[PDB]
Amino acid sequence: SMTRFDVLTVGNAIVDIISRCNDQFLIDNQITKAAMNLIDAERAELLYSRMGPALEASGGSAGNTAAGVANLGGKAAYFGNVAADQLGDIFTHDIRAQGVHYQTKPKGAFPPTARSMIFVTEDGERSMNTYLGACVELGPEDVEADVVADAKVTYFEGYLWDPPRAKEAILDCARIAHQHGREMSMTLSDSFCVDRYRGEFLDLMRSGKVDIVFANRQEALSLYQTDDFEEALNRIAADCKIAAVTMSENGAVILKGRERYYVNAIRIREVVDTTGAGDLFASGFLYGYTQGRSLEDCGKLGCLAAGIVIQQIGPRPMTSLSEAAKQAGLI
Amino acid sequence: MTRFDVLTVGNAIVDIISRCNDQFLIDNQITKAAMNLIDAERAELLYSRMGPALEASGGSAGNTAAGVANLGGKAAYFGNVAADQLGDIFTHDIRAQGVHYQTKPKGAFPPTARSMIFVTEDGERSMNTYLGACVELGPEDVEADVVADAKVTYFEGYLWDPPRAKEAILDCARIAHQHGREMSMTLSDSFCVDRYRGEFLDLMRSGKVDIVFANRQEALSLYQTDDFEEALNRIAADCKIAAVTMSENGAVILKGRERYYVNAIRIREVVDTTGAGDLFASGFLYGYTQGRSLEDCGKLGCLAAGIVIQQIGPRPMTSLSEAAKQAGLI
Ligand SMILES: Nc1ncnc2c1ncn2[C@@H]1O[C@H](CO)[C@@H](O)[C@H]1O
Ligand SMILES: Nc1ncnc2c1ncn2[C@@H]1O[C@H](CO)[C@@H](O)[C@H]1O
Ligand SMILES: COc1ccc(C2(C(=O)O)CC2)cc1
Ligand SMILES: COc1ccc(C2(C(=O)O)CC2)cc1
Ligand SMILES: NC1=Nc2cccc3cccc(c23)N1
Ligand SMILES: NC1=Nc2cccc3cccc(c23)N1
Ligand SMILES: NC1=Nc2cccc3cccc(c23)N1
Ligand SMILES: NC1=Nc2cccc3cccc(c23)N1
Ligand SMILES: NC1=Nc2cccc3cccc(c23)N1
Ligand SMILES: NC1=Nc2cccc3cccc(c23)N1
Ligand SMILES: NC1=Nc2cccc3cccc(c23)N1
Ligand SMILES: NC1=Nc2cccc3cccc(c23)N1
Ligand SMILES: [K+]
Ligand SMILES: [K+]
Repeated sequence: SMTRFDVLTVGNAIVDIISRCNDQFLIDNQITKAAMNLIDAERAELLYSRMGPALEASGGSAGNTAAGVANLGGKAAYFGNVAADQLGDIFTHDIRAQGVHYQTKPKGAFPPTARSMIFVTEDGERSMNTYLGACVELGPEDVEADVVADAKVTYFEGYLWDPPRAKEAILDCARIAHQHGREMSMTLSDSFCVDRYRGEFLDLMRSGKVDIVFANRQEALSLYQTDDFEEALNRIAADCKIAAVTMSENGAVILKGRERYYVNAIRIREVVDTTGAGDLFASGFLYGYTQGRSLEDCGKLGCLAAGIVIQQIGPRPMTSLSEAAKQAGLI
Repeated sequence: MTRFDVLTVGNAIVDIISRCNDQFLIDNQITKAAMNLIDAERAELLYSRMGPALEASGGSAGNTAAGVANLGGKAAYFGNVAADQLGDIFTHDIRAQGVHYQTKPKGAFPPTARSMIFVTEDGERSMNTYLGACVELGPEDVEADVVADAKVTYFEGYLWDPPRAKEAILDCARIAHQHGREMSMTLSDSFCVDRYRGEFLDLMRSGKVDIVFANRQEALSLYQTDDFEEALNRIAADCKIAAVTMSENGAVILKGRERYYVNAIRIREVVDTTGAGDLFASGFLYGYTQGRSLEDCGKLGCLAAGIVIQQIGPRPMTSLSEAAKQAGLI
């Protein structure tokens, strides 16, 4: 039995800078709504100068997913690179404080720690503007091989295909994980990210480097360049062992071969801020999966965690997911 | 015309905010509901024990200036950060609110001040503050033209902890009064009053301070009494105008023998009391510099304070001017 970790996640280590804005702000600043918009240093300074008073919170898609696993009671670890600066110190504090193993060492102060300026519109949608900074230094040297060897599932972001060398680390992870009889998982991350790396993502799935794939509706449609969601579901099921496809207020569908399991979204009092929804869906799913739960129950746990996170500001739940799971009889 | 309605002066701080259970405060010997000063070693120790947190620009007077600007008043701020990432955040957030903020960092060490604020289930907040770069604030940071051009200059009693900030405040009072402006202070915290009781009374009695803000505990501490009626009578004799807050019991505004009682607004839930007194001062000073009655100044103060305690973080994320309009106050 005993493994050190249930879930290792790997991603871009980012601190979020969060502000509300009106619809017009996105138009005026040519920010693509609901997407991850990469920005350079000059653009980061420009947009920040236009941004209202903000709140900061540790983010990073995989970072949030690890934190959610820990919160639910699972044993989690994280690889991601910050700088030796104050923002890096915040990031390091927050993930470790959640009880996630995080030991990736900063390489210097420059490039500085990544930030994402996240603008939340009145509908609760979030539009992200990300300066990768120190994330560009993540590489094979940051793979703690003993950790990957000792984790039931290693999960990574499609977003890692933007920085130059992160993919090399991910291939090393797949090798180690599979040599030790573990599973690999990825999230498609963002529809434009899928547009950038479609062929490579399909290759990861078809070659068996990735066993479990997370997607939302838009990402699945983007993967196959279709407007037919039924086609997207059929094709994703043929390309990976297990696929979990989220559909916002329409819940989720879990696919395995010919098996399909539909899960309802939970009741939401209000959509405060959708930042982190997919990340926490993956937390709940991977927690259930590494606890030996049915695929339906993994879906239920994902929907519970995702529904909780969209009802607060900030991407990591500030309430106990394990308590919520117990109350919900998912346990 | 005047360039500024309200200049505020205080310790420039970034808040690090987390929820905790009651036992956490006991285990760590944190005085509940108070501002606990800490050194660098203690800051590192407490942070190592603190859960996942959120960061938000803070500082009592910083928050008050931001609230004035949010309501539609014109505000300025003096307070010192370091030339570091946290200082950049502080500078961004206050300027982004439309507050004039031009105090220059002096170096990277000491680093920008932080306050670890632990919020218990009752919504109470217990603050643990490393002053850092705030110790550098001095007379060199007084923009004399700004003080000369501000209807009211308001400062924190908290400024009596760093070594040289009081010298800046004395220069401010001289400049403000030479130009026919008014000076105001908040007593800040009951333990801060215990430290500087005599000096605070002197500021009031010598006329350096015209308008004083206090909560119930601070007023009791100022006169070392358990009798709130005594405290109200004495504070009214010591300053021209006193605004005394009483949490869910609202506020009372005193001027000479005049008293004006104002009700607290109705709230959905006490989420986090951080900033309540700072935002009461925002609403009061906004109304005051708009020529409003003292009762209406109190009403604006209670509105702003009630709004801020229903959110996480010390500066309202919603429009105070819109709320005031809806409440029929503007
Ligand atoms: N390029 C990126 N790579 C990984 N995570 C990101 C990226 N841009 C934004 N995020 C994170 O996505 C999270 C929401 O899913 C936010 O907490 C934010 O930090
Ligand atoms: N010593 C201090 N001086 C001034 N403001 C402080 C101090 N300690 C905490 N604060 C601020 O008090 C605010 C709440 O009134 C918080 O936003 C916090 O930054
Ligand atoms: C508000 O977000 C950002 C602001 C600034 C940055 C830079 C930095 O040097 O810190 C310019 C690259 C990066 C991100
Ligand atoms: C969490 O709050 C703090 C953590 C650390 C600090 C020090 C710093 O050098 O930044 C040690 C003084 C100061 C505040
Ligand atoms: N935002 C910002 N980033 C900087 C990075 C490096 C050097 C600088 C010099 C002046 C102002 C800056 C920077 N402003
Ligand atoms: N990187 C960089 N950013 C700047 C932003 C604003 C002003 C500057 C002045 C000099 C050098 C700079 C900056 N260098
Ligand atoms: N802020 C910060 N400064 C550092 C300087 C030198 C080494 C470090 C190592 C880890 C984290 C750091 C530093 N964080
Ligand atoms: N070595 C080193 N470690 C740090 C850890 C956390 C914060 C820091 C701030 C300044 C310098 C540091 C650190 N130098
Ligand atoms: N503030 C601070 N200064 C240090 C100097 C030298 C060594 C340290 C080791 C841990 C934490 C430190 C220090 N924290
Ligand atoms: N937290 C922390 N702060 C530091 C400030 C300055 C120097 C340091 C050196 C080592 C470790 C540190 C620090 N750890
Ligand atoms: N982060 C940061 N670095 C600085 C380096 C040198 C001068 C500064 C002046 C203002 C703000 C700064 C800096 N903020
Ligand atoms: N001079 C200077 N100004 C800055 C302003 C804001 C952010 C910075 C980051 C690094 C270096 C800086 C700055 N150097
Ligand atoms: K959220
Ligand atoms: K608050």
